[PDB]
Amino acid sequence: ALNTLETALTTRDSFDPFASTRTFNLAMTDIGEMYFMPPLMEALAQRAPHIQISTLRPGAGNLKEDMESGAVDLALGLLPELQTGFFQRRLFRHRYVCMFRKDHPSAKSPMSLKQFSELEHVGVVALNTGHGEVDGLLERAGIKRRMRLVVPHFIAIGPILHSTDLIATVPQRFAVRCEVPFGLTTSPHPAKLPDIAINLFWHAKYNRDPGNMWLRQLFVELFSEA
Amino acid sequence: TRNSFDPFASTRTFNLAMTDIGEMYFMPPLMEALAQRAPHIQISTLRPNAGNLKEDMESGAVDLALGLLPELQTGFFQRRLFRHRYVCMFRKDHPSAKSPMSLKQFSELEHVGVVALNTGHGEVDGLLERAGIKRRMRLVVPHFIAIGPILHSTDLIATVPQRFAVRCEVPFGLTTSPHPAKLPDIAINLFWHAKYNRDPGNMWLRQLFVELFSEAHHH
Repeated sequence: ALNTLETALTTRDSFDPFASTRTFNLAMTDIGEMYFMPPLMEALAQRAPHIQISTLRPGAGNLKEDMESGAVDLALGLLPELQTGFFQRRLFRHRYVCMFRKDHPSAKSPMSLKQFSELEHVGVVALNTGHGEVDGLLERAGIKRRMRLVVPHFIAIGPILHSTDLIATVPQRFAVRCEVPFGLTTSPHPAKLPDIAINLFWHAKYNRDPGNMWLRQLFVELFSEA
Repeated sequence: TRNSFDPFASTRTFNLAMTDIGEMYFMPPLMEALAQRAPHIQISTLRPNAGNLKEDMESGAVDLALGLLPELQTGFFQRRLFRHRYVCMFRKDHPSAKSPMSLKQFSELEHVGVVALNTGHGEVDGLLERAGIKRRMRLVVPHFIAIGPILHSTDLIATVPQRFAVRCEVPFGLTTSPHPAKLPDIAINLFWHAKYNRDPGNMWLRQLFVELFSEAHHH
């Protein structure tokens, strides 16, 4: 409360996007990095050519603490622990989808729940993320899956689906970075999987820092569906 | 179960430690081979900096590990699979980047760096610094997942293991040059605990790894 009256009465560091050499530190998941970073860096080349960006996974250590000190400027995803002293803004919802190689010998779009349960799958654990909940969701619905392979993260999924008959359950924004590169198609998901809201977060201490505001607005401009 | 092994009917789950580059390189052709040769086994993987690897290999929770992994000494057998070289990578229609790239151009273009902490690839940054090669580090990420898409959409360049380049080159429309710096090659080995040296199932998986990936016999 009383650090909002001190941190508003302070003079603000100027921000000129053509001249800034500031480094902005951003927390995001592996899917975030793959979704956000290509179009963000494309935009920054034309708009703020001398700033630097570095990212990190929230799943390291004390994101909250590091956001309060200014060590991390912004965070993206579903980050339930960030509540008191944090603003937030919803960018979009992840819709889950089934993915497999273009010329899979039996897989169809749209895919019935029956065929989903007949086929063999790769799964991704994605510990402590929204996507980490997909496994429990399907199990609790009594939807049987032959789990031929399980991996902890998303990196190998495109190449694995390319060169096997496995199928995967995947956020649709992941699918879009993979369909063409890896010769893959998608189907609407046959199960009842709920969406995952992806939010942009920042600490209150930087609510009026012009650099921080400038970067947030660019995220909203490029990524907001809302 | 234990004292002999039949690939074609086994239902066993094998648990494999691998980095993100390893997972991307090893898993597609491994799974392709397993579909024909052992269609009912299951595979699960994890990263070596997860859990406690030395301890989990002793207990049999982790069957095999792949990588440089210099801490697996007493108690552990190892076998060389290949060395890979660092290359430099960029989109095929980059306005100016060429192969083979000069050090001058390397130090003039803009880079995406990969931290790859607690990994052999984590030494890159320091190695370049100490030899006085300058880089404008425009983006730094902790791991390799977004590199292909990032290079496709920008004029950035990256220093990347060559086995990464072979998975990304064609899917993302990228080119690779030999790397102008003198970065050391990184050895990639297959590791197993002594207690499982003579376990039939483990032995069979190991032989498959050697068959698909070992490069001893062509130089």
